[PDB]
Amino acid sequence: DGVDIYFGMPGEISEHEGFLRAKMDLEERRMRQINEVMREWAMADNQSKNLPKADRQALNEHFQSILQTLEEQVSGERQRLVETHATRVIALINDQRRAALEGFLAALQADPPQAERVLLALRRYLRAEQKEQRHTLRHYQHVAAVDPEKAQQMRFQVHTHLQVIEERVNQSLGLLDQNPHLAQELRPQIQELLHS
Amino acid sequence: DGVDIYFGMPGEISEHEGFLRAKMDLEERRMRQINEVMREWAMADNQSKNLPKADRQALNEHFQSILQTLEEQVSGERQRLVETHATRVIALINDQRRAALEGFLAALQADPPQAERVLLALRRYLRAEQKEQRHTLRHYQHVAAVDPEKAQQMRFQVHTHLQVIEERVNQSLGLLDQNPHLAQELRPQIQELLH
Repeated sequence: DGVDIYFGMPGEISEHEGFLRAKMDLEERRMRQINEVMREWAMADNQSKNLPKADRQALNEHFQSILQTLEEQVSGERQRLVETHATRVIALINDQRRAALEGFLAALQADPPQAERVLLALRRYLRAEQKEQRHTLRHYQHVAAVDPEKAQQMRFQVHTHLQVIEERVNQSLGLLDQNPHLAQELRPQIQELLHS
Repeated sequence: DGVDIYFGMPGEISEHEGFLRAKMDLEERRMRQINEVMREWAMADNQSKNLPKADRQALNEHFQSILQTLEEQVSGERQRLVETHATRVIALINDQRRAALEGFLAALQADPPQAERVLLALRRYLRAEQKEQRHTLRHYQHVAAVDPEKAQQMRFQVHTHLQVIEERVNQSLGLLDQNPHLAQELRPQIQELLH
């Protein structure tokens, strides 16, 4: 048990599919649990017809109470599943940006800087930043789609976050300006990258 | 254009994937819109560095107002998509159940009722009822996972509906009763089935 948890999911399974599969497993599990309670409650109603009012009310309370507990478990469970997935999603996006940055840095500090290697490492970096931009836009778009009130609250935060991403791209590109010749050479192509 | 709307979505495309495709399109469309506003807002901030405290506030209230509207549009749009999708899902489940019911009935009324055909039809019908049961369960399950206060108001309805389904299934199996010999030879299969 604790050992299976340690090994976690096999690398063959992506975070996304592993998340969906876990999500589906819980959906099916909760559906079963709910149906069992609903049936018990149905059987109880059939039997209870000829019992005192105070007893029928107590019986109703008993099942309503079991469902409420079940509702809270389904909700708490979904929330944990959601936070775990969102945490892993952002973590990987940060890791990819950082790894791409180290690569861009390496290509710029090569004994004799190769325009090709530098251009490719920069492309990778700029694509990592783009992914975070899209992640940021998509999250906000999502909240506005299902919860307008919360969307208005994060508005300024999104605007700022997007500027933070843009300044990083400018700061990272400034690393290329420390080499006028190289910069002038790749300018037209980089412009194409930043434009797309 | 009205023509394209008339033909609607290709039959080969299921309602589920069509829904997801439309939702994804809107997701990307709105993401681009929001980004454009965000860019304009950032640019205004830059060119508003040397302005009077009052003009900066106005400028902010401006883009925030543009976004409030955009949010409202994104919200109403999603609601429309969700509603359209949900109504179609329930209708298709009702239709398929009625179809399977007729299919089951027909196999039972065949000149020489053929066991095998009846079994498959009965299986299809039960599967159809189960799809509605699973749709009821899942809906309640979904509303609980993302809106607890509302799930509580659903309890009785769900309870009542699942009982309605179970009773229907029992009433339908009773159509077999009107065929003792048939119900006899088919007695075992229908039993292993019920589970």
